[PDB]
Amino acid sequence: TIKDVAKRANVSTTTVSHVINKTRFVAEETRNAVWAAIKELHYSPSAVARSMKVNHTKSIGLLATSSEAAYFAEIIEAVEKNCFQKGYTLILGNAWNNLEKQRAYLSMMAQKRVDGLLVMCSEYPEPLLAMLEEYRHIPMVVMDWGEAKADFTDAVIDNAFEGGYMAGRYLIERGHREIGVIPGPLERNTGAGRLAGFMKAMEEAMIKVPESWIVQGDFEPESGYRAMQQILSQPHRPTAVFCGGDIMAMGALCAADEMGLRVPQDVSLIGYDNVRNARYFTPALTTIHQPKDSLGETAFNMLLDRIVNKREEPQSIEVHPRLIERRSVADGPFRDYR
Amino acid sequence: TIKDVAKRANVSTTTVSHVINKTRFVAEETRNAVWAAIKELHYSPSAVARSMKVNHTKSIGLLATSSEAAYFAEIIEAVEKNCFQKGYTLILGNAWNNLEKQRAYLSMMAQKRVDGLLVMCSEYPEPLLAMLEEYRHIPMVVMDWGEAKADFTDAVIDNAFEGGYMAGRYLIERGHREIGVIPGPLERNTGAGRLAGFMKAMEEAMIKVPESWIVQGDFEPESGYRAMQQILSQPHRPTAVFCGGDIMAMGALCAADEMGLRVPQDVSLIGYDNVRNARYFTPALTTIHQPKDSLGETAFNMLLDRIVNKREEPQSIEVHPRLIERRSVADGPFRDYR
DNA sequence: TACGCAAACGTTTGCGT
DNA sequence: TACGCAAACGTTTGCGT
Ligand code: HPA
Ligand code: HPA
Repeated sequence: TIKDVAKRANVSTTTVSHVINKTRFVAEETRNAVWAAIKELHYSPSAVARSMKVNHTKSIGLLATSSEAAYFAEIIEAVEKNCFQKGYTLILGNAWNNLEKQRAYLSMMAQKRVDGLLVMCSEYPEPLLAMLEEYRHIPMVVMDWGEAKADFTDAVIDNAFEGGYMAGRYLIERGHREIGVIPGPLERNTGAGRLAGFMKAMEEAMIKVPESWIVQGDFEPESGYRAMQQILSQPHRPTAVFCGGDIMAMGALCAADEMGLRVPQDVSLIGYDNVRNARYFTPALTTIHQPKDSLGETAFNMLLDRIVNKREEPQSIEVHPRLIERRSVADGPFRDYR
Repeated sequence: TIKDVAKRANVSTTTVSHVINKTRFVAEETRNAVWAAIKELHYSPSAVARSMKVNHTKSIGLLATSSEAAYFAEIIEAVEKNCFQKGYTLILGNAWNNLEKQRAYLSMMAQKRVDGLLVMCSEYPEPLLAMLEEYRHIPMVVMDWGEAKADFTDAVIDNAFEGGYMAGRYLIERGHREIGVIPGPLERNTGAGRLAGFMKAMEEAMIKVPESWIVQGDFEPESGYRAMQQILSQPHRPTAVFCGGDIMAMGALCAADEMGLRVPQDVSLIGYDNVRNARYFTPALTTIHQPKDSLGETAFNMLLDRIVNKREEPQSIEVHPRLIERRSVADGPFRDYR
């Protein structure tokens, strides 16, 4: 079709190309004429053809876990912002923690020749670490590990442990000594990693969480609902609970209410993520905030780097969680004794 | 590179192609050998090259408004599911109701030659209707109008009006006659459209909503918070409020609580959307559910149709809202008198 | 029988003049 | 000075034999 444009304009396609990409000087007249045709002809250059020669699609692939989940969604929306402004196109792919699903998206992606790959799989079994390696050729960063699982990729680390610790600390400093915890999947960083930061502060304080007091969640409200239930549904109950994620917490809130327990007056709750609308949780949720925007921008950036400045060596950038005091936590019985 | 594969296998690339696409019979031996090379060589066919000949990228573009918003997110995740299973690749593009932003994504998309276009712009000014037309050549459906704004596209209609009506009705039948409303942007279907369905039921019941009682929202929790405030913050207040969207409602809940108002005991609240976690709103939110999954699947479908069976004529499919009784609504003063 | 040739898809770009 | 030629990018596919 560039051919048809060149014709209407009575010049070479080479010319046409030059004016379309301002890649060499072109007579005003000439340049106008090209536009002229470009317009009537209603021309849309073909990126596929272009990509064929220039060797880069100017498109990036997001190999995600899921996109509805608030936490996730927020990150994604950030990443997209970044692609858009640096001219990239985003191909969002959700694998739902399915190996087969992952092996697929991974493949479709390579085939569509994505300039780079953004990775958010939540859990990384050897089998997954494996496939990922088979693509070391395509530039990629994983945005959700705690340490650097591998050498063939970039990594942004969230400091999910110091997050866990921050949370426990607060509760402790608040007068609490009978605390429960509903963590997320231990096969995930935000899961095991947050739990352990929390657990260290406890040990540090000689606090011992009864096993009847720690209940796995899956980051979904329902899991929170069930955990809280189980927790307050026992003879002896804690005065405070640390909830691995905001959405689950939101679920933990509803159950207390349903059992007629007042929060923070009956149980104090601290969550984690500081999701876009935790402030409007009822009560306004006190939580650890995870910089998600920076998590995205910073991920897009290492990638762009690797891409544009052809970087070869892996790299890793830390990011930092920070406590956000809201209204779901009250003083514990030991406040005054410290 | 297919060339390098053909070589390792000592056969023509044509052969290689045939076995890669099972497009004509190939000797077992032969076929194995090809795979053999395909493997050591570590071959990934190029979709871009392929697309160059076959004329279709097997990729679809989602020209959305934003993706963090629950409502939105849910729809999107559905659409992606559908693309994935019918082999399509999703390019998610957020225009934030920005014309310039839209003119851009639209263009990048055409250029990347997307097989079809999914449209979710929220608001459609003539200027937007205009650009969209310039692309009548690319198959597309808009998933968010109430009626069929144009002839060059497919349309799935949500019946947002009968939704509005359902909501009012309930409130009426519940004993309520002093109702307030916090609608969403009137420049959107889910906004004006839901409001009017609501307003008709009122008129039908000879109920008159005082203007001091209707406050615009923007679908975001904060806007809900402010509206509720303004509403209950007056001398005379309603006993029930219809909230244009769940997330705003969630915001409307927090403010009542903050003003020490009990819900549903002091004010009853009915929302709209039936978002994934309204059940865990505190109280479990009574709302009108919008089939979002079907909204997506049904959108992907008309498109695929247009695509594959080269359909030319516009088409439109209705979908239906339905009331979900939860715990945020209580009997009104007139229940018994009916 | 089972396969190979060569043109074509829509652009970019090294040389020329 | 300001532009045009022709090869090349990686596959698909109509004909042949
Ligand atoms: O893996 C996760 N899923 C959902 N929400 C989350 N918040 C932190 N980690 C997660
Ligand atoms: O335009 C909208 N935005 C956000 N949530 C919504 N729910 C219905 N319509 C909308």
